[PDB]
Formats: sequence, C-alpha cells, structure tokens
Amino acid sequence: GLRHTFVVADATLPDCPLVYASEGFYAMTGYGPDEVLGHNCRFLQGEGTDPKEVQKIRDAIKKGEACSVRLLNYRKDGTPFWNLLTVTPIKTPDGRVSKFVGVQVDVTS
Ligand SMILES: *[C@@]12=NC3=[C]C([C])=C([C])[C]=C3N([C][C]([O])[C]([O])[C]([O])[C]OP([O])([O])=O)C1=NC(=O)[N]C2=O
Repeated sequence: GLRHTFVVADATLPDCPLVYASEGFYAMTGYGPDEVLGHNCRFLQGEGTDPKEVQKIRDAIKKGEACSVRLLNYRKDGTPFWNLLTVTPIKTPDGRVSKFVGVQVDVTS
C-alpha cells in the first residue's frame, strides 16, 4: 500500500537506541546502518523540528505509551521531509517495556 519504514528501538538501554531498521529507512534518510544502529532516532531532527511535538514523543516514551506525531526531519544531505511517526511500546509479560517499534511515513505528498 503506502510506502513506510520500520525501526526497533531498545528500551532496555536508557536512551532507546535503534537496533534494527528496514531497507526503506536507510533509503529514505540517506544514512547507513553504521550511522543509524546504536543511536537515538533524534539525529534526523534539525532546525525546523517542532519542539512541542518532540515533547509529545519524549513524554510518551517515558510513560511507555504509544504516540503518533508529525515531525520535520532531514536526510543525510540536509534536505527536509515530513515524517509521520508512530511509536508503539512492546512490553514483556511483567509490564516492563522492552522495545519501542516505529513506523515512519514520508508524508511530504
Ligand atoms: C524517529 N523514530 C523513532 C522511532 C522510535 C522507535 C523511537 C522510540 C523514537 C523515534 N524518534 C524520536 C527520538 O528517538 C526521541 O524519542 C524523541 O525525539 C523525543 O526525545 P528527545 O530526547 O529527542 O527529546 C524519531 N525521531 C525522529 O526525528 N525521526 C524518527 O524517525
């Protein structure tokens, strides 16, 4: 259907580093795995990113809730694009969040 990208962040480490990304994610951002794995997703943010929206994801992750926000992101080459991002918490049977999964859609239309 729509062209989306998928990533997995590890919530067992304190700053939710990305541990897996689909091919589309590298193709869309221009970054390779050597610059994506082990890092927090926020490197895709830049000057025009709305901090009110960034705030919503920071809070949702801290509370372990799903969240869906519209962010201005930037490719490796500096060019911007509109990222419709949905984060989902993945809990273990004991309620603890283990991973956050993210679906990212380039909605620049
Ligand atoms: C990013 N995708 C993305 C995917 C997952 C699974 C998670 C947990 C986060 C993201 N982010 C945001 C970033 O990691 C961070 O959570 C937020 O910026 C809020 O906290 P900070 O520390 O920045 O205040 C994504 N951010 C993007 O800009 N683009 C994505 O694709």
